[PDB]
Amino acid sequence: MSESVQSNSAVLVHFTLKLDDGTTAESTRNNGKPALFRLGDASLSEGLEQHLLGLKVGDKTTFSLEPDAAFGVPSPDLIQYFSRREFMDAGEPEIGAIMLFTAMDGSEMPGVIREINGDSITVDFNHPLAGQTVHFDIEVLEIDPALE
Repeated sequence: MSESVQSNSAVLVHFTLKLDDGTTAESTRNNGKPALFRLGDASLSEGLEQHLLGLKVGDKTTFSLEPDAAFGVPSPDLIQYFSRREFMDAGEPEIGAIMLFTAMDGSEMPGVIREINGDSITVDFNHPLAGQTVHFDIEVLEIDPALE
């Protein structure tokens, strides 16, 4: 069912993302919060899956990946236009100014204010530190049942 990792099967993971300086681009282990990696183009791209296969539960593996296969492609789909009136309480925002914003899951995601319009604010929720090659460690804590 989910004894070992397979293509299009999700995994419960504790991981951390490291730059060449070994800098933490993203953590999902130090925060004490695990995450699930949805295999099969369900959330992550095949590139990540294709390097995760063959491992078993209770093991951990470190591997490198292209941006798309890591933090994915930056996503204009999250772009949302709010009013300046919504930002004024925190000061009128700037063009190309990325400030930490608040998702529904409470998660504070980076948000690049793309442009400032006289009545409206151009917001741009892009992804994590994507668009660059990053080294990450990934643990197999438990594998999600493949009901294929």
